[PDB]
Amino acid sequence: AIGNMEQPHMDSRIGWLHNLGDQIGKPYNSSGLGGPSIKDKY
Repeated sequence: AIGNMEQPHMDSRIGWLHNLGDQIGKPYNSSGLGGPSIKDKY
């Protein structure tokens, strides 16, 4: 009967870089800055 597997319980979550990718969007790796309006204004 498993249940307390070696999961991120008392270790860490990490993967932050593996989260922002979906939050913003990585269709073909094109930076991930916060300012679409600007980047488009110039």
